[PDB]
Amino acid sequence: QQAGTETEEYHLPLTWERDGSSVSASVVIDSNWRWTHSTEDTTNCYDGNEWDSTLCPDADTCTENCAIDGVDQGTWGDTYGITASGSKLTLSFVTEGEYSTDIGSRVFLMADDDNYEIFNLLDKEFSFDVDASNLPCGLNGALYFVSMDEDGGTSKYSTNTAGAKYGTGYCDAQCPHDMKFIAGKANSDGWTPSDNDQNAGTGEMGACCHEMDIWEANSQAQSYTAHVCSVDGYTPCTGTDCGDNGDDRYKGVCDKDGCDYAAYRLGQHDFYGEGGTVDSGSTLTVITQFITGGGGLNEIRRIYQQGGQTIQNAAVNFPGDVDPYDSITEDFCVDIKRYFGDTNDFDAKGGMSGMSNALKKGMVLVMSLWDDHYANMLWLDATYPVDSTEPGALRGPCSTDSGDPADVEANFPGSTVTFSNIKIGPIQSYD
Ligand SMILES: OC[C@H]1O[C@@H](S[C@H]2[C@H](O)[C@@H](O)[C@H](O)O[C@@H]2CO)[C@H](O)[C@@H](O)[C@@H]1O
Ligand SMILES: [Ca+2]
Repeated sequence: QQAGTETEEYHLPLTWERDGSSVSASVVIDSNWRWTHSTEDTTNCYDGNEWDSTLCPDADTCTENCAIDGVDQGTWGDTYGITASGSKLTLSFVTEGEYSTDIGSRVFLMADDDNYEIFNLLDKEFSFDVDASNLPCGLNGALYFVSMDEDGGTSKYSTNTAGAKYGTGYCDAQCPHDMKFIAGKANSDGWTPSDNDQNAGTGEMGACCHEMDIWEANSQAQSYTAHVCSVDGYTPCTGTDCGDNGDDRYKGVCDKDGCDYAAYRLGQHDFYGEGGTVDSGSTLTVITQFITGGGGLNEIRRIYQQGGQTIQNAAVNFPGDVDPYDSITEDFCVDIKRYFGDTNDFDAKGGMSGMSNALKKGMVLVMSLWDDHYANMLWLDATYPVDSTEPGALRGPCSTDSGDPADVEANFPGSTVTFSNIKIGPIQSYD
């Protein structure tokens, strides 16, 4: 995409801590949330769930004709419901303005005006605080890393002159088709409006890359998940390479399921939740350690703190069936997927060693708040598939009838998440 010139871009300031030093940085909104308009007029190129066919009769013409504009200081709050102070960021769910309603948001951490911060997680400990108390069933306040390009794609894709400054270049291990710009071009060819999301659709291409989920959660359930792909960084896909949901799920370039560590799914139902060992009614500290040895990454450990108290990760609780693993390791991934009867695409795509190489190349930090128009967040917090009760189907305490976006957007529009005190540094000991 080209950048529009109606509104100077403002990145929302955010402080964090890197290797013992305070860093005065900022966040940027993902290009998918921006005003996309004619290069010569205020006419929208994209509105609602469809492109304007006069501006966008084909992808190349759309790319020539359309531009993504800036988000000014006031618009963060008034349109997207996003605020920051010090090292604290709050994202909102439903925000209604004079003219429009926004649902959720996705932001990236910047290094400077034109480049994302690049995290090299190997042999490091990454921590933050989160308040998930205002996230019901069907919501996800997420913090994660993806193998996006540092510059958002400007060096790779000459038609992307907007770049990381405008939040371009999102990819993840879902190979999403809902991206409006992929590979520097409008993804307008083959566009189909969503069945149930008035603001979204899908185009022919998807945007794939490795993904390390630190925190996918609401007040009822939480997980952390490693997803490896067989492709090198940001990779557009078409056709079966995208591994689309349904029949193609295991045929593409990325591992959609990932190797997940989700305490409730692992038989530890009282560990996290309202009044749990880790009480989701109160802010908590989430600590993640990327342990390496001669084989590269070999373990992803989790520690919590709450109220000053260290709380070790809850171990797998299927006595006699699965060993009491308490972290992501290769053996865990293999054994748990056998017990759950899940296809091990994680290993097919390179396993822990592939994941290690992905982390070595660096990742971009993402924070988001969303509902799930495909699967109602049931994979996170309910039973999924809804018609199974085999081990691994149960994910959390929420109903199989929960999480429809038309329910949650109407019944809990005021949902929010707050992330704070983001930090990276050497691996610490917790006794
Ligand atoms: O929908 C986004 C979510 O997908 C999961 S994979 C998920 C599948 O939806 C389900 O078919 C499979 O059987 O269970 C898993 C849940 O672990 C992905 O892991 C996650 O990181 C992503 O945000
Ligand atoms: Ca210490």
